[PDB]
Amino acid sequence: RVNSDVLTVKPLRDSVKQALKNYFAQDVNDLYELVLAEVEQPLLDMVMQYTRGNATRAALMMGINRGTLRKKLKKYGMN
Amino acid sequence: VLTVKPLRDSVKQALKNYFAQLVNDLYELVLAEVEQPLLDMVMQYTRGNATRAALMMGINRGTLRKKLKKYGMN
Repeated sequence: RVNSDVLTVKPLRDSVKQALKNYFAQDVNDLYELVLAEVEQPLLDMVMQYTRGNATRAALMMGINRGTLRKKLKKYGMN
Repeated sequence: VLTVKPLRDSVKQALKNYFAQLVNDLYELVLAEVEQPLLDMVMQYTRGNATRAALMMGINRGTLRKKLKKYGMN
């Protein structure tokens, strides 16, 4: 049913659901971007700490190329 | 807007726990754990109406149905 259960905070998906439930409880036209930004930022931050700042190693671990990683970091002013 | 307090703090903690347990698919791995529940919640909110769900998410209907298919939710 679900891809993996290695991300736990108690799956991370449950935290996403609760956040959305509380979000809906309080019109929208950018919910995907809203969520994507909220998840990419901490992901990039944690991956860069794990690879001690090595951008190539972070891209490899993420499964994306260096240019894509640079673009994302840039987007969040993490460059 | 997304809190549990902000959602990003839960993402960060989950990644800390995961790394301590240790890869070349971390992005898709995380995206799958976040997209599936988002798709579940929005489809639930709109009672399974793809047009309304896509409009709320800011993506076209074609992209929504592709994601749903990707995760075998269709």
